[PDB]
Amino acid sequence: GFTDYKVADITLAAWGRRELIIAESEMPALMGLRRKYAGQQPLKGAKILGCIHMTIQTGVLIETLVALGAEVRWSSCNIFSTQDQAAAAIAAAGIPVFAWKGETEEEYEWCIEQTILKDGQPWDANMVLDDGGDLTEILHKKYPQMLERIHGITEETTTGVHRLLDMLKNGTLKVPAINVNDSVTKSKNDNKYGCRHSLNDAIKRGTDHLLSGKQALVIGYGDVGKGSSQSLRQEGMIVKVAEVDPICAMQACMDGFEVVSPYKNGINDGTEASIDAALLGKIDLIVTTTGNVNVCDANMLKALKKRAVVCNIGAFDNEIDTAFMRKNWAWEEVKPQVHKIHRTGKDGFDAHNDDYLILLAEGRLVNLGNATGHPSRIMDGSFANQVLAQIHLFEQKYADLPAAEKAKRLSVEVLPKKLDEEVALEMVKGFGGVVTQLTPKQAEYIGVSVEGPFKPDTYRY
Amino acid sequence: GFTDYKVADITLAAWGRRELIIAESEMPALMGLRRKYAGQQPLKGAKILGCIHMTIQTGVLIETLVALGAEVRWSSCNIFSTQDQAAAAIAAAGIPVFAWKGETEEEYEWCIEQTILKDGQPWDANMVLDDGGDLTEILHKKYPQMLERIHGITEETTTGVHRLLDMLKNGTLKVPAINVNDSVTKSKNDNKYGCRHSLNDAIKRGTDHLLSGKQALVIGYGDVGKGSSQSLRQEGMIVKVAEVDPICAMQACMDGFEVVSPYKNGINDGTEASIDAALLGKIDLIVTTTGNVNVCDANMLKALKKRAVVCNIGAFDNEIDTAFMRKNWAWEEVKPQVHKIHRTGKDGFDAHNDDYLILLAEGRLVNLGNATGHPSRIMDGSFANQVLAQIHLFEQKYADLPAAEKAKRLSVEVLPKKLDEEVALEMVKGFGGVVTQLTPKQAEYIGVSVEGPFKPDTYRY
Amino acid sequence: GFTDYKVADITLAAWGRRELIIAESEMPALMGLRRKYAGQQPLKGAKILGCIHMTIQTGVLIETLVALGAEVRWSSCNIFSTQDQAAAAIAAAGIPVFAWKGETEEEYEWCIEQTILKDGQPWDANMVLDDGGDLTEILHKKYPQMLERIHGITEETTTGVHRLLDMLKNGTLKVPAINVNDSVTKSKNDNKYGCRHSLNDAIKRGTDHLLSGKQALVIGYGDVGKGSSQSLRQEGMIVKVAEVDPICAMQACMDGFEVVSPYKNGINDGTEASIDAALLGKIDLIVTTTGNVNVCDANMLKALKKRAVVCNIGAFDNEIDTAFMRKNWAWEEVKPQVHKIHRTGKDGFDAHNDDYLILLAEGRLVNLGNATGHPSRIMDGSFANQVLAQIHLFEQKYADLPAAEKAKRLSVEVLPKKLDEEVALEMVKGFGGVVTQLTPKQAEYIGVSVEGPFKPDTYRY
Amino acid sequence: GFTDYKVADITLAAWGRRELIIAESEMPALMGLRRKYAGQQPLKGAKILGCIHMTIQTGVLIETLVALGAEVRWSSCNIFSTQDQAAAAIAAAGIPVFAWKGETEEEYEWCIEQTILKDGQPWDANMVLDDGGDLTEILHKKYPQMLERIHGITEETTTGVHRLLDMLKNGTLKVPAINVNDSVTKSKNDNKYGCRHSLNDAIKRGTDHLLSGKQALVIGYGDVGKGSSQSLRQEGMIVKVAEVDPICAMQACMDGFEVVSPYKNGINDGTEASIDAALLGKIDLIVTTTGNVNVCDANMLKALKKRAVVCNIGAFDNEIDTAFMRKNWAWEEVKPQVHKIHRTGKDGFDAHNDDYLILLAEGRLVNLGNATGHPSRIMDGSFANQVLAQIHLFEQKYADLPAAEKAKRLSVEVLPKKLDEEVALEMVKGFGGVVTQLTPKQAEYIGVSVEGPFKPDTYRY
Ligand SMILES: NC(=O)c1ccc[n+]([C@@H]2O[C@H](COP(=O)([O-])OP(=O)(O)OC[C@H]3O[C@@H](n4cnc5c(N)ncnc54)[C@H](O)[C@@H]3O)[C@@H](O)[C@H]2O)c1
Ligand SMILES: NC(=O)c1ccc[n+]([C@@H]2O[C@H](COP(=O)([O-])OP(=O)(O)OC[C@H]3O[C@@H](n4cnc5c(N)ncnc54)[C@H](O)[C@@H]3O)[C@@H](O)[C@H]2O)c1
Ligand SMILES: NC(=O)c1ccc[n+]([C@@H]2O[C@H](COP(=O)([O-])OP(=O)(O)OC[C@H]3O[C@@H](n4cnc5c(N)ncnc54)[C@H](O)[C@@H]3O)[C@@H](O)[C@H]2O)c1
Ligand SMILES: NC(=O)c1ccc[n+]([C@@H]2O[C@H](COP(=O)([O-])OP(=O)(O)OC[C@H]3O[C@@H](n4cnc5c(N)ncnc54)[C@H](O)[C@@H]3O)[C@@H](O)[C@H]2O)c1
Ligand SMILES: Nc1ncnc2c1ncn2[C@@H]1O[C@H](CO)[C@@H](O)[C@H]1O
Ligand SMILES: [Cl-]
Ligand SMILES: [Cl-]
Ligand SMILES: [Cl-]
Ligand SMILES: [Cl-]
Ligand SMILES: [K+]
Ligand SMILES: [K+]
Ligand SMILES: [K+]
Ligand SMILES: [K+]
Ligand SMILES: [K+]
Repeated sequence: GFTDYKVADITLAAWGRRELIIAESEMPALMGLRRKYAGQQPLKGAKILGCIHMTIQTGVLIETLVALGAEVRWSSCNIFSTQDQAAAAIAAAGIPVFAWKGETEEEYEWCIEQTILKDGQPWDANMVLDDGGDLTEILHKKYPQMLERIHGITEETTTGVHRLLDMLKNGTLKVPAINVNDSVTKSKNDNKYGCRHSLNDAIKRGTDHLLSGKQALVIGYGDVGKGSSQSLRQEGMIVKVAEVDPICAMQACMDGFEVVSPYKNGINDGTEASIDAALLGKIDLIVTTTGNVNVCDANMLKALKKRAVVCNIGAFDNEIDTAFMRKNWAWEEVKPQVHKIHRTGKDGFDAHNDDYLILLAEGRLVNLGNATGHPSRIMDGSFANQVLAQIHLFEQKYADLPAAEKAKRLSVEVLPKKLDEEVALEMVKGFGGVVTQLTPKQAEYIGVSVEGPFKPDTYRY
Repeated sequence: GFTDYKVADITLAAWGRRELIIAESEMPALMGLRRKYAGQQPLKGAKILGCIHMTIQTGVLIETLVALGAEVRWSSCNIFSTQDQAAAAIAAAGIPVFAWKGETEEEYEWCIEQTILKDGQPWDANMVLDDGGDLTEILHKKYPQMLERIHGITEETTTGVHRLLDMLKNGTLKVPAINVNDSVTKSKNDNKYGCRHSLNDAIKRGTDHLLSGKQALVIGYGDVGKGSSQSLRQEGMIVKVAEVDPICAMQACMDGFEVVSPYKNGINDGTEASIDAALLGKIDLIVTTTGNVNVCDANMLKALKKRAVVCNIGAFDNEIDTAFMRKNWAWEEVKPQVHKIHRTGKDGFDAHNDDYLILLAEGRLVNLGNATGHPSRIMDGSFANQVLAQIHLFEQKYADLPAAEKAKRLSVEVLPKKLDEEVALEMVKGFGGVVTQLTPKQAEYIGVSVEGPFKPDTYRY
Repeated sequence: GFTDYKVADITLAAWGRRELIIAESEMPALMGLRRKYAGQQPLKGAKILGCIHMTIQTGVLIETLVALGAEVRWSSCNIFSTQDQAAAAIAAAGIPVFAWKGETEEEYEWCIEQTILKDGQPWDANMVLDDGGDLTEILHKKYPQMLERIHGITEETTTGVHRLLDMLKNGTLKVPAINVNDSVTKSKNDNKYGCRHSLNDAIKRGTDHLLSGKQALVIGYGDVGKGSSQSLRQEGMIVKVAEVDPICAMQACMDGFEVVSPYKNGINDGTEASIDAALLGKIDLIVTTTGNVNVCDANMLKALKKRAVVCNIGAFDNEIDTAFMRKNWAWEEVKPQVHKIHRTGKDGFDAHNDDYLILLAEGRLVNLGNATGHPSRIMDGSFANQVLAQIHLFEQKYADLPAAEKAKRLSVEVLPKKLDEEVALEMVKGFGGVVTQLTPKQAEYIGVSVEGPFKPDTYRY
Repeated sequence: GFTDYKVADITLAAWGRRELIIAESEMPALMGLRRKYAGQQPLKGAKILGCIHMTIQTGVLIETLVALGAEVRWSSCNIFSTQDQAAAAIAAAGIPVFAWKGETEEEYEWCIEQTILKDGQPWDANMVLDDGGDLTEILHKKYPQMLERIHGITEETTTGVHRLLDMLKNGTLKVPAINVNDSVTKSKNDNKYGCRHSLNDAIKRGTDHLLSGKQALVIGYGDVGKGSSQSLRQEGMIVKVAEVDPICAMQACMDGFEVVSPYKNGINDGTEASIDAALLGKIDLIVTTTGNVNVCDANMLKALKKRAVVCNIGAFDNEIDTAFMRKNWAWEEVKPQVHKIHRTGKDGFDAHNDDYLILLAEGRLVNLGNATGHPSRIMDGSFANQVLAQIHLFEQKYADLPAAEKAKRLSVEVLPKKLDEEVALEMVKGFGGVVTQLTPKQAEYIGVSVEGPFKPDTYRY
């Protein structure tokens, strides 16, 4: 028997497999790569450490990497994001996976360690697929010898890419990386439209609250903030937006949102006097989207309207000051990943107290913690990029290069625009969309190939 | 007195001045530059040849350049885009302007020549401000000795920038340029939200048609196609989108549009048989947004539903095959810039014929031809960038540089992100928006200065 | 050889006729009635006094009544709503019309009198078609003997119907009326979707203001307030709604609007202290939609943000306290139907004053005053109802009935639902819509005829 | 030792009670009635048979009836609509409830019988609260002696009201009813906005499909069809609408939808040749909203695009021909209330077959079957009307009237507009909305009391 896994319930595997078969039909770009490359086995010999939300969508990614010849050892990059039926289906296929919904922090770290170690010794990994950079950091700090044999890292998300660029600037990055996030078929698909789909989904599953007619404050208006604001406005919320970037704030104004600060004149002096108590006393829902720290701070939480919902769809659990809430206020679990936080004091609560907030997913990614994250047809884009990135770095064989050649290739790069366009075309055909083919006269006129690429690398879409 | 101008009717000046005084109140970024720089006169000695739509918005731009010390000589860059009251108010302020709504092509060329020549001889021009590149082209082909003493070109629009980059690639560009278009406070403000405002405006003014419930086809989904599609969808049109760029097409799908081609399978076979007659036979409105040639071709025009409206909001009138319609079909003027084009033949029409198309602005930019183009508060972004670009190139004094130093500076560049952010901030304050200030701990965490810039140059917004 | 008219400029007739031929193609319900009834001449001997906005749409209505055998004498029901090309085309067809854009109030009354009198004596009128009730009131108060020969009144608008119902309650109504307004193909087409089309249109034509990102207050959330709110929100305005009717307020909340009052706690105590100065100080645009009096009162006008736009789209100009502004503040005409109202005093203003409001159409219906009112394809529904109402009351011949039979028929009634459905079907076919036919089994199951009507008279749609 | 109940799992009671305490804070109109009437106990002696979806919202309704003095015996009106935690919390409070999610049809009927009988014998019921009419029908057919002592029926839904009106027409209705559905704070709140909230919710929970960019067909455009169409369009679906009522079809056109029929020219001739195969071959999602029979028929199911989702949000499961699919096609359960229906035959299926449909909730109400139905703050309106209707009929004491007095009161009536307005006001205050108070002069001008009602009974909102 296969035993090299740890999942909540292996008996969920048949359900997981039914959902994987549906997901394949929703992921034409990823299934296109399976069909194109299966014969050629471009990841034969690849041994991939994977750390990304163990969802049905990640299951189709894993089985694509395996279909192209890879071996993998997998964990989730978040304690609440695993779909237990997806983890079970992957374990039942004989793939090492260590993931369940509702891990402790200690279990989270143990699951990553179970991917790194096989039978008590470092696995002979030669590739990394990461979401958020925790596995990347553990390899660099705790297993630096393993990075001598690793050809590359493919990084999913905005925050993970920031961490790679910090290592590259400091000369501590040991292997090259592909920034998957900044493909247009990732950043301007997943980060925006994924949150559009999944933020209102997660709030409805957690609370079943009406959103129409209520007041929201979205902190941030990057790709996640844009999609989150639309998720709420399209339901009929009155959405206000906070930003530190005046260009993003300009976009929020033109998109029909009022731009406000939680702080008087936008200045946080650290005192309660700097809080716009009148603004926050009218807010029914706060959503953090920044990838920054303490953007929904203790003084903001004290000033929020009674019975406001608080949630985070960006970075870790520290966009909201959940540590302040754990120390000072009394938590009542409604159901998993839904807590009433009683502002009456730190110990006991009255079941009928009216002065509480509702926190979703303990301040962790709400779309994955309270629903199922982005849908298959959106993750198709992200995960087709991940597969292309794995193929590219594995074929370059960085770990085998002489030192002089390594020095030239030690970088954090995006995939070429031609590949971003090829992913997009498969996504468009999935919708039954028909792209026009330029005439040679038209291609000459605008200075492009009929085949593309269609835009210069400066183009922002 | 002052006679160095040609406008439709100088008696419109008082009306134009009333509208300029309103427009100043809608343009805080541009009036902020007036207030900041008036004392230091950074354009003292600047002699600007201007060629851009002679609107009220352009009037505030002209008067800002003059307030900062510049002398100008102005023309419109389109035969239909002048607002006669704007042209009159500028002439009445003693500024040379040669512009009226409804120029012939011969008059258009004569107006540009009247900016270039003062009293029959080259003007001592030392700067160019252009929209679409026609003035730039005339100087390069016909007045090369004038370009010897010109420090730079500031170019407004996507098509004009493409023409500059073609000259730079061929080594024929004689002076450096700033690509004003690709400021985020231009491309992702004017090109998108301006067309959102002004496309449905122009269609209503020209036709007074109900848009709700009718079928539109928007050709292109770049910045202008995105804003145009929203202009129509927000009115309740059923909008279909055509694209050659699969990434733009993916955006159109995720934005909730069906992506279609006028050609079967997207392929033009050179014949009528390749036209999707069933699709085009249901379309009430076609809008071209591409900057490309013949994207609404003769065979598409033959297949359109009876009484369909045809218009173009890209920079030039060759997106639609209007030459085909001039040669083959009978034009009936409804009113200025609105023609019924009778598909019954060239030599006369029945006044009650049902088989016609309605063409707006004879296929020229419809927002400016049938309405007033973008609103002041949007043009504020574009024109604040134009003023900063004029200051930057004028201060660099390229014409005065020795040959070896010119070679290092001969480029087509965008303004630095810090300036794009400073324009955006004044636009946000104009809406009463309040940007948040990062704390020192937050700025250190995300790796930015508290003052900005907030994003790397790769960021796409 | 026709002089029985007064219009601004008869030379506009050819332009008017071109626009009437376009409008016929946009009005299938009205042109369906022309085709169906032309043979029967059901209005042969009808002599209709008409008083409704002299637009292109009203032109097609007039020519339908004439095609079915009627003679008419026509005036506009508003001093600013005439389209001079429409009035000219009607005069040029030999129809008596007394209407021009920009009448004085004295000219307005003179125009209605020229319809009532032919060659200095009362016309032998036998039908009335009214919008707002002014002609109805003049006949009752000043020409009661003419009402002895009149078979009925067909009334277009909410306020005119209210005036009829007041006469009927008081026993002063002399002839029966049809309430055209309350057909679903009028009230829930024209009043709502017409204002959706034409409010943003009129504001853009008058001011060319950007609406996106700015704050609006819509007073009222009936059919006009619902359409007006959507006109603004779809442009990206942040819309707040005021209401006195809690059911309409509930709809505004669920539609995604914040419901506010100009008055603290919704109580107007007549003092400045009762004004919510903080709310009105943030408003860029106020729109009145109520059909009520003084809903934008002197204290609200004093408190509005500098440079706010003020307009009314309800039937009469006393929704806004324009009398207060005429007595106290200095009016600056920007252009026709656009005034800056300087809150600095009565007897002069600084041309560069910042403390003004912008009033559109001097507080009269803004959609008709600053644009062209509702589009042809919407007015098709209203005007097909008007024609059916004229045919129905003319055929009943009330004036010829004995007193006992008159008493049974003296009422204000709506058209039967079957006729409302027949108008709707022609409107749907105009969009290329395909209505499904019930099977006999389905019709039996839901208890309707396959031909309709499909809904009980209580149904609200 | 209370045992007079049957629920899935009594240990879910604590979770249900936490959700009821949250729901109370979202239901101000219902909690307002508790506060107002608790002292007076207007339902003291009331013995209510309730048959409505056993949700958290129904829990707050039940506990309001009990707080006002009623005893109840409860069942669900649908096999899949119970929330097991709500049923457990009501059982744990000592209230007889017979309800669980996933009843068989035999269990459904047994649950209704357990409300009717206490200890084997008719309960001393004197009131009925019904949703859909099944309990009403069972009492009329099987328990006529019980209806002798019943004062009235309060009926929730459109289909149930139709069944009452059919009994009233036939003289078979034994007790008077209130049509709760046709309160504006029910029909134009619940039926529309509830489905707006809950349709996309249920589709996401069942399938996790992306909706953006996909094609939907909504059958019907009444209140449910309007809310359903918005649920999908706001997610970015391309929505087409089918209707038999041309007035509802006109609304769909003006709302920006294409109106289509499954049948060529809208004629179902019963043959496959009448199916618009090209239309149905492009549809990803069909939603039935009609309250009619066989509106998504066998020939339509055969023609649908592979892997289309099929669901019903009308009251009963015969809108879709699920009988045809049970007889002809192989059902694969994905998870509860989600089936793949393999069009390859009845016998088995290939696990990787591509030719299937996805049916949600076995064709039963999808919002309640696959999600939690409408949110608390919407059901507040419906259920405040239910409580007022119960109070009204209970106070009238119809069963105690002599035969001659019964004959005068045997009707199906709506609540008076004043009560509809009082429910709306509490709903508006729940959003923080501020209704304006008319001045005496304004109230006199529009002919209403300052307290309301504000509209005539003919008003359609
Ligand atoms: N939950 C998911 O499914 C999902 C999807 C994509 C990415 N992410 C995560 O979302 C986060 C944001 O990613 P993104 O792609 O939108 O990044 P981004 O850089 O596009 O946007 C972040 C925005 O936050 C703003 N911001 C920073 N500090 C702020 C503050 N104090 N107040 C207000 N605004 C502030 C920045 O100006 C910026 O515009 C990251 O942590 C990323 O990894 C999550
Ligand atoms: N009217 C105005 O006020 C206004 C404002 C800004 C720019 N412009 C002009 O509008 C044009 C477009 O500018 P932009 O900034 O949107 O450029 P862009 O590069 O952002 O977009 C143009 C798009 O057209 C698409 N396209 C090209 N050929 C096509 C074809 N045959 N079929 C369909 N799609 C096709 C391209 O793929 C691209 O996405 C330019 O000519 C620009 O100068 C006009
Ligand atoms: N083309 C046009 O401009 C056009 C079109 C149709 C109707 N009308 C006119 O528009 C007006 C409104 O018509 P409607 O059909 O919407 O009527 P309606 O009865 O549907 O709505 C009017 C609304 O005003 C609200 N209201 C009244 N007094 C108020 C106050 N003090 N503050 C806030 N709200 C208040 C009422 O509660 C009501 O809901 C009428 O005068 C009608 O004749 C104009
Ligand atoms: N799921 C829920 O939570 C919920 C909510 C309220 C009502 N309901 C139920 O939804 C159903 C509809 O209710 P409603 O209030 O919208 O009713 P309605 O009368 O407002 O609308 C039903 C519509 O269906 C149309 N229709 C009938 N036959 C048709 C056909 N063959 N093709 C196309 N359209 C057709 C009718 O013309 C009508 O406009 C009822 O069964 C009602 O009880 C369910
Ligand atoms: N109101 C206006 N005034 C001047 N330029 C305009 C206006 N509206 C649009 N444009 C410009 O026209 C250019 C196309 O020629 C666009 O790049 C845009 O910046
Ligand atoms: Cl070619
Ligand atoms: Cl390129
Ligand atoms: Cl005159
Ligand atoms: Cl003419
Ligand atoms: K998912
Ligand atoms: K303009
Ligand atoms: K004066
Ligand atoms: K019009
Ligand atoms: K619910």
